Amino acid sequence: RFSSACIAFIKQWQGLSLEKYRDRQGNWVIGYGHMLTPDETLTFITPDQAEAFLLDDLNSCDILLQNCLPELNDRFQRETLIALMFSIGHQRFLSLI
Amino acid sequence: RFSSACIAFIKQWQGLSLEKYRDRQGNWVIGYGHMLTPDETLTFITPDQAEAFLLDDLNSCDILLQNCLPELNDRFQRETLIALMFSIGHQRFL
Amino acid sequence: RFSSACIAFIKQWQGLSLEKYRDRQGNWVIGYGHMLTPDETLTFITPDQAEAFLLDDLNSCDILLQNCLPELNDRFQRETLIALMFSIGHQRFL
Amino acid sequence: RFSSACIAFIKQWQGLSLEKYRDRQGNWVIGYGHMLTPDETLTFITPDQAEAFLLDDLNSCDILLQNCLPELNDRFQRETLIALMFSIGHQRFLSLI
Repeated sequence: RFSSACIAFIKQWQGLSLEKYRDRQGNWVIGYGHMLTPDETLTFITPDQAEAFLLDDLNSCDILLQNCLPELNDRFQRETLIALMFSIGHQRFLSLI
Repeated sequence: RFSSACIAFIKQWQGLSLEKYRDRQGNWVIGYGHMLTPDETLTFITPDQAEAFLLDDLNSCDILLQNCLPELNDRFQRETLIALMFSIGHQRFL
Repeated sequence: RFSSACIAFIKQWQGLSLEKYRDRQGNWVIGYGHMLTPDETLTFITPDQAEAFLLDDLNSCDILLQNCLPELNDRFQRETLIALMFSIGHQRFL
Repeated sequence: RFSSACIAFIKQWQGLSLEKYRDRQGNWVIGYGHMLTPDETLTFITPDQAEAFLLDDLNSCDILLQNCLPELNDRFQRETLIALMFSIGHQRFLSLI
């Protein structure tokens, strides 16, 4: 349901991690910045599992946005708001090439 | 939950209707831009009820931020995101 | 200046008109939602001219961020702010 | 020209400094997060001077926003975008009471 361009834009900037890591706040993260639930036992995932978690995270935020902005029907503005929150809400790491 | 200044900023611009009205995009709205649900059968409310609907609506935006920005610990940025979304997501009155 | 993915995201949604048209709020627009100035006398442009106007319009948003977020060194956040502002600030085509 | 409520909202959260300081990037800042120009010689300012710099910063961003969002006429959305940029664009400091 998200545009392929919105998904490519987030993947232009969000790195992929196939192994889980602790972020600055000590929470476990994996894939494209996916925060794991408290009981999750996995350490590694596949690229397809990471893609599914990214779609899960984007669609969850879309459903909850709908409920904050009930009259907002412009899908462009929904996607840009979601990409904005994704960029503010996820810690990324510096890369010197 | 929200600062009095954040709430006042939203009321400076949103504007109150104690009677329901059909806004520019065809939805029934009341209070401070609150979109009516089919279980909300009142077409006239008190200012206290208008404020309570506003806090529900801001809480809906807070739920979004708690789930999609779970590590945001900057209350100013939280509040500015909520005000921005309220301004884009609700239509103006008059 | 802007990533190809950021540009593609804006083109996925904005939509191209090689002919000028009066948008929903009454302004003359052309290309990818580019608002005409009185010195822009063409009413028909090439796709290359449409892309050049888009890069001017994104540069106007970049000038805003360079002056009002001068310490922002997160290109992703820069680009998401630019796309959000483009989506709120330009009307859709069809 | 900005609403008193927009100005009070930014002052609810942005602290006032009457003396200049170096931010994380080594730039000089004073007042309500006002970045000083390269040649400025002042070290201290008054609260009225800080207020004028805040209005200067808000109105500069308004003029440049106008030029990025030429069709945006809703003053509420202009003010919220400006407050958002102000909160993202300025470093603030932790206060334990």
